[PDB]
Amino acid sequence: HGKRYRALLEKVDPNKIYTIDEAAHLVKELATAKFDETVEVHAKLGIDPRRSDQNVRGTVSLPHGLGFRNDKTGAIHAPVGKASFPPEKLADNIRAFIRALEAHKPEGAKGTFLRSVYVTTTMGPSVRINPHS
RNA sequence: GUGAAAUACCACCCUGGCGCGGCUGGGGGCCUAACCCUCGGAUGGGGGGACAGCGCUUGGCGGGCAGUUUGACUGGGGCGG
Ligand SMILES: [Mg+2]
Ligand SMILES: [Mg+2]
Ligand SMILES: [Mg+2]
Ligand SMILES: [Mg+2]
Ligand SMILES: [Mg+2]
Ligand SMILES: [Mg+2]
Ligand SMILES: [Mg+2]
Ligand SMILES: [Mg+2]
Ligand SMILES: [Mg+2]
Ligand SMILES: [Mg+2]
Ligand SMILES: [Mg+2]
Ligand SMILES: [Mg+2]
Ligand SMILES: [Mg+2]
Ligand SMILES: [Mg+2]
Ligand SMILES: [Mg+2]
Repeated sequence: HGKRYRALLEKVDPNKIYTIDEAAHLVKELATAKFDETVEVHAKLGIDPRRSDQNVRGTVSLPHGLGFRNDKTGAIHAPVGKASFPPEKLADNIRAFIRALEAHKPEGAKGTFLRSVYVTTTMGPSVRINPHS
């Protein structure tokens, strides 16, 4: 990685677990990218893909616009928009989509459903952050 | 573009791997100081040595011992039924 990214992860704690208002404004500083950032915030899952009775999908439209499914390995995939909308239009949206997403949990899903969440970019670094609060 | 998956900087993951560290389980070697043996002598020497022995605990072999069980009918009883 470049010094774009060498100055990047010197300013973030994957070490310290963080909350989601804490981590909402840290998204637009850590992209040293040219261009074009669509933000991706990712979560590992508490479910088993090896049974498709527990499989998940659909298409919903987020509140302010562009600007979900499980793989066979069982993690989360979806873009929430363009970098676009500023830090507190993110925190506004940051509790929005997942509380819409959680609704789809199958019954035979064993254990804590959101295993972790790292706010990141299509271009950028990893902070340990909580979907919780 | 004839394979359906796209060959970007990123994450979140799969799979084996190595690395570091955290909680760690298992082996091996040496040591002596507990513990054990010993020494005309000993607050010491020599030998064994964290084994062995002993406590609590686990599962097992276990007539060497112990307590008992080992039915009724029945032309006696058993055998047979
Ligand atoms: Mg030795
Ligand atoms: Mg000795
Ligand atoms: Mg010695
Ligand atoms: Mg001695
Ligand atoms: Mg000695
Ligand atoms: Mg012992
Ligand atoms: Mg007897
Ligand atoms: Mg017996
Ligand atoms: Mg009696
Ligand atoms: Mg009789
Ligand atoms: Mg008779
Ligand atoms: Mg008779
Ligand atoms: Mg008779
Ligand atoms: Mg008889
Ligand atoms: Mg008989």
